[PDB]
Amino acid sequence: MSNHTYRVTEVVGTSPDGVDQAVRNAVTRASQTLRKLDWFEVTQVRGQIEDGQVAHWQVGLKLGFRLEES
Amino acid sequence: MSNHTYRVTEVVGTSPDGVDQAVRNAVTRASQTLRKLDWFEVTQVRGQIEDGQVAHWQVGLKLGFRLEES
Amino acid sequence: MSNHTYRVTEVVGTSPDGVDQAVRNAVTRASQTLRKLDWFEVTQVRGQIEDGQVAHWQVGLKLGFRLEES
Amino acid sequence: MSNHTYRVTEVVGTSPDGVDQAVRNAVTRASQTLRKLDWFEVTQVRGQIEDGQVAHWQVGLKLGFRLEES
Amino acid sequence: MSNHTYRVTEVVGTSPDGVDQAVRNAVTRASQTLRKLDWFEVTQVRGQIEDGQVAHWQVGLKLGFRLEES
Amino acid sequence: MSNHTYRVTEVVGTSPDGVDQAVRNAVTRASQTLRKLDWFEVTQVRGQIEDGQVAHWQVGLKLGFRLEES
Amino acid sequence: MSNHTYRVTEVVGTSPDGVDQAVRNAVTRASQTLRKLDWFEVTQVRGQIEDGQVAHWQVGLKLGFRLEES
Amino acid sequence: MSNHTYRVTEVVGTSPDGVDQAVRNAVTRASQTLRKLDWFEVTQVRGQIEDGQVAHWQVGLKLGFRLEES
Amino acid sequence: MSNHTYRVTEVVGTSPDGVDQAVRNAVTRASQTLRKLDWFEVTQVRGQIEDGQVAHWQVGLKLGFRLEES
Amino acid sequence: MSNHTYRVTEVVGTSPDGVDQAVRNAVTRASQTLRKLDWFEVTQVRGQIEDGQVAHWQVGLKLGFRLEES
Amino acid sequence: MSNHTYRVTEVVGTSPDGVDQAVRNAVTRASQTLRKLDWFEVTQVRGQIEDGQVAHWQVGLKLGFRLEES
Amino acid sequence: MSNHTYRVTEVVGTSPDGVDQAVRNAVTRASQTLRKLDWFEVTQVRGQIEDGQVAHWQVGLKLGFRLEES
Ligand SMILES: CC(C)(COP(=O)(O)OP(=O)(O)OC[C@H]1O[C@@H](n2cnc3c(N)ncnc32)[C@H](O)[C@@H]1OP(=O)(O)O)[C@@H](O)C(=O)NCCC(=O)NCCS
Ligand SMILES: CC(C)(COP(=O)(O)OP(=O)(O)OC[C@H]1O[C@@H](n2cnc3c(N)ncnc32)[C@H](O)[C@@H]1OP(=O)(O)O)[C@@H](O)C(=O)NCCC(=O)NCCS
Ligand SMILES: CC(C)(COP(=O)(O)OP(=O)(O)OC[C@H]1O[C@@H](n2cnc3c(N)ncnc32)[C@H](O)[C@@H]1OP(=O)(O)O)[C@@H](O)C(=O)NCCC(=O)NCCS
Ligand SMILES: CC(C)(COP(=O)(O)OP(=O)(O)OC[C@H]1O[C@@H](n2cnc3c(N)ncnc32)[C@H](O)[C@@H]1OP(=O)(O)O)[C@@H](O)C(=O)NCCC(=O)NCCS
Ligand SMILES: CC(C)(COP(=O)(O)OP(=O)(O)OC[C@H]1O[C@@H](n2cnc3c(N)ncnc32)[C@H](O)[C@@H]1OP(=O)(O)O)[C@@H](O)C(=O)NCCC(=O)NCCS
Ligand SMILES: CC(C)(COP(=O)(O)OP(=O)(O)OC[C@H]1O[C@@H](n2cnc3c(N)ncnc32)[C@H](O)[C@@H]1OP(=O)(O)O)[C@@H](O)C(=O)NCCC(=O)NCCS
Ligand SMILES: CC(C)(COP(=O)(O)OP(=O)(O)OC[C@H]1O[C@@H](n2cnc3c(N)ncnc32)[C@H](O)[C@@H]1OP(=O)(O)O)[C@@H](O)C(=O)NCCC(=O)NCCS
Ligand SMILES: CC(C)(COP(=O)(O)OP(=O)(O)OC[C@H]1O[C@@H](n2cnc3c(N)ncnc32)[C@H](O)[C@@H]1OP(=O)(O)O)[C@@H](O)C(=O)NCCC(=O)NCCS
Ligand SMILES: CC(C)(COP(=O)(O)OP(=O)(O)OC[C@H]1O[C@@H](n2cnc3c(N)ncnc32)[C@H](O)[C@@H]1OP(=O)(O)O)[C@@H](O)C(=O)NCCC(=O)NCCS
Ligand SMILES: CC(C)(COP(=O)(O)OP(=O)(O)OC[C@H]1O[C@@H](n2cnc3c(N)ncnc32)[C@H](O)[C@@H]1OP(=O)(O)O)[C@@H](O)C(=O)NCCC(=O)NCCS
Ligand SMILES: CC(C)(COP(=O)(O)OP(=O)(O)OC[C@H]1O[C@@H](n2cnc3c(N)ncnc32)[C@H](O)[C@@H]1OP(=O)(O)O)[C@@H](O)C(=O)NCCC(=O)NCCS
Ligand SMILES: CC(C)(COP(=O)(O)OP(=O)(O)OC[C@H]1O[C@@H](n2cnc3c(N)ncnc32)[C@H](O)[C@@H]1OP(=O)(O)O)[C@@H](O)C(=O)NCCC(=O)NCCS
Ligand SMILES: Cc1cc2nc3c(=O)[nH]c(=O)nc-3n(C[C@H](O)[C@H](O)[C@H](O)COP(=O)(O)O)c2cc1C
Ligand SMILES: Cc1cc2nc3c(=O)[nH]c(=O)nc-3n(C[C@H](O)[C@H](O)[C@H](O)COP(=O)(O)O)c2cc1C
Ligand SMILES: [Cl-]
Ligand SMILES: [Cl-]
Repeated sequence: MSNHTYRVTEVVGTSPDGVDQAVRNAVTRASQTLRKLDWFEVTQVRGQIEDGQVAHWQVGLKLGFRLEES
Repeated sequence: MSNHTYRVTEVVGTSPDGVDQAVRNAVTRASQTLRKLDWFEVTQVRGQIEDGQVAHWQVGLKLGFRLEES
Repeated sequence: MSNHTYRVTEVVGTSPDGVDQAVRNAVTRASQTLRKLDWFEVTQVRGQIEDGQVAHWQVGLKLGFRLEES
Repeated sequence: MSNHTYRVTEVVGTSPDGVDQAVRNAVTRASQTLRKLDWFEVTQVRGQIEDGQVAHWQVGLKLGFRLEES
Repeated sequence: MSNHTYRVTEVVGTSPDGVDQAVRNAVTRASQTLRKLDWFEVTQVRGQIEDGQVAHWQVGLKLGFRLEES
Repeated sequence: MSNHTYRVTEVVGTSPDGVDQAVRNAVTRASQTLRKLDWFEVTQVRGQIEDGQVAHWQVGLKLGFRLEES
Repeated sequence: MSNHTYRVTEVVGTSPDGVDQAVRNAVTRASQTLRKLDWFEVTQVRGQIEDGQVAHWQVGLKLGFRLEES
Repeated sequence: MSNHTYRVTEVVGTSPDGVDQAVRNAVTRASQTLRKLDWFEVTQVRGQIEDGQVAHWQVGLKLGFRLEES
Repeated sequence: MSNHTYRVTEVVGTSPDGVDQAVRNAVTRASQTLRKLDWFEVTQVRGQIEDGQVAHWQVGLKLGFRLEES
Repeated sequence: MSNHTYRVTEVVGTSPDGVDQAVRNAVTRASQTLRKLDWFEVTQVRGQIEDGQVAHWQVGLKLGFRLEES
Repeated sequence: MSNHTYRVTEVVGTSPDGVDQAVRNAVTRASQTLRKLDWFEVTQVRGQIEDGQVAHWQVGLKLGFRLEES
Repeated sequence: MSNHTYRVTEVVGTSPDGVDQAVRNAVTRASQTLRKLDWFEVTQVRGQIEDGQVAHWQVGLKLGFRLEES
């Protein structure tokens, strides 16, 4: 949008219950400090296995947010 | 399968509730007009953020379907 | 970790209900024969369509597990 | 947006004057037959050379447009 | 070429005898409905195995063809 | 250069007139807050279409800048 | 298919006569020890040159086969 | 074309005014020593920043040219 | 780990003596300002040549660190 | 092999009869001017279509050859 | 080489002292159980950070080894 | 820099002692015939294994050097 610069910061979102909740936990955490959060893009789905089970879903994400002027 | 040509058309499927339902909404929509839908392949998971929440899951997909003869 | 070699074997996990359960079914199956399962990485989400519905979610995965000494 | 399916069709746009005009010529041509054109994504910049000059800029593009119901 | 838009549609071509014949079967099938077929690009070689033999070569392809005016 | 750490932050630059001006708008905006801006790398060209025209060029970019000591 | 895990093992198939025969030699060799061989995917075509001729076609392949229960 | 070998040499073209002129400067320079220049392909767009401005556009390119017989 | 968000910031580490020391110089520099540094991932190895020698090893890196609550 | 530098030059090999013969025509042509040709790697398979048939197979290739001392 | 099948198994090699020693530790470990080890290919360099230092270099690797007949 | 064309030639550098020395051996060899060598970029790390040891490190590299006028 009109001469807007967008910052695309990278995070890994995490949850013991799935891919989707891992993305929601990062979006939630990101919205506490960041404004004008517009789009995400999944970069990777990974995760920790413990006792032959998935202990944490780790979803990498790019968060696009609109830059406020300096 | 025996001299079958397959067409691989690209779509983005969408849902307010998750990645999986976004893929089901596109498969559903695709099956209304297309026949011999055989396989999908996820090309990207993206999505819109509004008010620091995920408003829509946008899952890119290739849909492989068997071409009927001309 | 200290001079540990890790083996990264590739599998496709499958489920009729979603991406997440497809990853859990492979992790479960892998843990029956393999020890020291540490991390997974999703390589692809694909799937079979039958009657314009998703019949199986097929999630490709790398499974990292720690190699026991020979 | 709310349960919208998007179709992502691929084209190469062309112009004797540059990359940007090549993208505008395809968007123009695409808008003559297609409705609800929303976003493009550049897939490749290529081009023909003739007499040691660039004769045509060929910009590959994905065009995302919203699917009307069937 | 001069302000020509090109459409790049994706297909999988198939044959029981090899990669090359799989590409020829798709080009043949594509030429029955499509005009101004100019170039192809191989996107993937895959295939079905049955009884420890290759039953079908499946060669993915992009077909570039020149768009006639609307 | 001699034991310099460089930070590579990601932005999307935007303009209604083209790819180049979209990169200049981000470089300009980045230089208002950042010092020792050294190189950029284009990660993607995308853009919004409105009324069958390109409304904004969106050029993704990595900005390499030299880190001042902490 | 219904909660089946698939193992995707990687091999390079080889032949002095071509790409296709190199894939057939690996599929043949793989079927001597492995059961439920379902699909292959070409990862790379490489090869040795000797005396300005191609001495061996080396085709990389992923072999997907269905895992029997443990 | 009929048993023609093509050589694909890689260059970075440069200009203080944009992406397009950077590609034209390389094509020009390449045509002074090379014959049968047929196609280019952009491999990357990068560039130097000086005083918070873009000092040079650096466009990577593959140049395809037809090989004359030895 | 349990609902932890991880930030994945990108840097280029530099050294006149090698790839490894270039990664150590960035990790060192990063640890002066950042806490809960957990993993790195090499994105690229590049470098400057001066007088036909390698003057600096430039190793790109993603640094994963655990986000403290806001 | 012991402190040998290898040069990896890129070519497109061409044939009206297939992928394999296209690779043989380039290897043949390359061996007329180049010595110590060791390995090739296929970078892409493309081709021209004329009258709904494949007129030329165009196989991209990297040719690795051992550098003689200067 | 003459109708040889090669198996390409994936491992992560580890060392507290660098990238190279991490590759040597995996090659060593692999040679204790595997015969006809021919080539490796680095797939990734990653690593653990502890107390703002690199605790382990983790180098991913493909190991190509020649398959003995079944 | 001001209307400079840069040539990006590809080589594999080799050493029995490591990745770094393999890059230094190629840079050294390249500087005997080439002038204005400016930057390298690692394209891959591979290597030969003999007797369960690494016999040669093979580091692929792009060498960017400034083109002198024709
Ligand atoms: C929020 C944000 C976009 C603001 O960007 P900005 O407009 O450049 O503003 P900043 O406040 O970062 O200003 C630049 C700062 O870096 C400093 N700086 C500038 N150039 C520098 C250099 N070469 N080396 C070191 N520091 C430098 C400035 O002095 C200033 O610091 P100061 O406030 O201590 O003086 C940016 O801080 C950011 O991208 N944050 C990431 C947030 C994130 O990813 N959160 C994840 C939540 S899940
Ligand atoms: C269904 C489909 C496979 C049929 O393919 P097909 O066998 O080639 O049949 P088509 O009906 O497209 O025939 C080609 C048409 O394009 C025209 N055509 C052929 N060459 C052309 C060219 N160079 N320029 C312009 N038009 C051309 C033909 O004249 C014909 O149009 P007409 O019916 O108006 O005469 C194809 O239409 C398709 O791929 N659709 C995409 C569906 C999709 O992705 N849906 C998403 C749902 S989620
Ligand atoms: C478990 C595992 C890591 C053990 O690795 P290892 O330490 O090398 O031990 P192995 O038992 O495989 O030993 C090597 C075997 O291959 C043989 N071998 C060695 N080199 C060989 C060659 N060039 N050609 C053929 N066979 C060879 C050895 O003789 C031995 O076989 P044997 O027991 O019949 O004598 C390995 O078997 C593995 O990676 N398995 C994959 C498991 C998997 O992916 N499961 C999926 C569950 S979802
Ligand atoms: C516009 C578009 C999205 C409409 O998609 P849709 O909702 O699926 O509707 P369509 O009419 O295309 O598809 C149904 C048609 O395909 C046919 N079809 C369905 N399944 C089929 C199969 N397996 N094999 C062959 N044909 C099939 C149907 O019979 C029907 O043909 P008909 O119209 O002759 O009855 C689709 O045509 C499209 O993607 N077009 C591409 C536009 C483009 O790229 N333009 C470029 C401008 S620069
Ligand atoms: C041939 C082709 C290029 C023609 O493209 P075109 O110039 O855009 O012409 P179309 O006939 O597709 O026109 C657009 C159609 O989609 C409709 N349409 C346009 N925008 C739409 C939207 N947002 N949602 C749904 N439908 C839409 C139009 O109403 C029109 O349908 P109609 O014929 O029922 O009126 C296109 O049909 C195509 O790409 N086909 C694929 C062919 C193929 O892959 N064949 C495989 C052979 S192996
Ligand atoms: C400028 C920049 C390089 C400075 O980096 P730096 O040397 O690490 O300095 P910072 O000021 O970021 O210091 C780290 C801060 O994060 C905090 N921090 C450190 N580790 C942390 C963790 N694990 N969790 C949460 N916060 C943490 C520190 O407490 C400090 O915050 P404070 O200022 O409230 O004390 C950095 O701010 C940056 O990369 N900014 C992005 C600029 C940008 O992209 N601008 C876009 C312009 S278009
Ligand atoms: C066939 C195959 C799928 C069977 O997988 P599986 O169900 O996991 O069963 P396996 O017997 O291989 O794995 C268990 C073995 O690994 C061992 N193992 C388990 N975890 C381990 C670890 N962390 N470290 C070392 N060894 C381990 C077990 O002790 C057992 O060894 P044993 O048989 O000596 O008791 C698997 O062997 C495989 O992937 N083979 C590759 C086949 C191939 O690539 N063929 C090429 C032909 S061209
Ligand atoms: C133009 C070109 C295709 C000619 O290719 P060719 O038909 O192989 O002809 P060449 O003249 O290169 O012949 C091979 C040369 O390398 C030598 N050579 C062959 N094998 C060799 C080896 N293994 N080690 C070292 N030298 C070798 C030959 O002896 C001969 O050199 P000579 O002329 O000193 O005897 C080639 O020079 C080229 O690709 N140049 C790049 C042009 C370029 O990128 N320009 C940039 C403009 S912006
Ligand atoms: C440390 C870090 C994770 C903290 O993230 P955080 O929890 O989001 O907290 P921050 O303080 O950075 O972000 C909020 C700031 O950005 C601002 N901000 C939020 N949304 C914004 C927007 N849309 N536009 C501009 N600024 C915005 C806030 O106003 C606040 O600025 P303030 O501190 O001046 O009030 C983050 O600063 C970071 O990623 N730093 C990079 C460190 C790095 O790369 N170091 C390299 C060492 S080698
Ligand atoms: C064969 C080859 C490896 C020889 O490499 P080499 O050892 O560097 O030897 P060269 O003869 O190229 O020596 C460098 C030449 O470039 C010149 N040169 C060096 N640096 C330069 C610069 N920065 N700008 C312009 N020219 C430069 C030298 O002056 C010399 O030219 P000259 O012989 O006119 O004096 C090289 O010519 C090559 O890679 N050719 C490609 C072959 C090919 O792809 N063939 C296709 C067959 S299908
Ligand atoms: C060594 C190796 C190449 C031998 O391959 P091979 O020639 O296929 O021989 P295998 O011994 O694996 O034979 C296949 C086994 O899997 C079984 N099998 C075959 N198809 C199967 C299927 N669909 N499901 C489950 N098991 C199957 C066979 O019954 C046989 O098991 P058995 O020994 O209990 O009878 C193979 O074991 C391998 O790739 N190992 C990995 C070694 C490795 O990565 N080591 C790391 C060192 S760092
Ligand atoms: C050094 C270099 C940049 C010079 O580039 P240049 O300015 O184009 O100069 P060249 O000398 O290559 O001139 C082009 C040559 O190819 C010939 N040529 C031009 N077009 C041609 C075509 N289509 N087919 C065949 N030959 C052609 C010219 O006739 C001339 O050869 P000649 O000297 O025998 O007359 C180029 O030789 C090069 O890139 N070399 C690679 C060096 C390298 O990789 N070294 C490795 C060191 S580790
Ligand atoms: C691998 C390959 C890629 C090509 N890519 C393009 C391209 O992107 N744009 C284009 O106009 N022509 C392309 N061509 C066609 C050539 O530009 C050229 O017109 C054709 O090879 C005939 O040239 P010749 O007469 O020199 O053989 C390509 C050809 C080959 C073999
Ligand atoms: C980077 C690299 C890649 C290679 N790839 C292959 C390959 O794909 N197939 C092959 O048979 N040999 C390959 N080789 C081995 C070479 O073909 C050759 O036999 C070896 O370098 C010895 O050659 P020399 O005696 O000319 O040094 C490769 C070597 C290197 C350094
Ligand atoms: Cl025609
Ligand atoms: Cl400055």
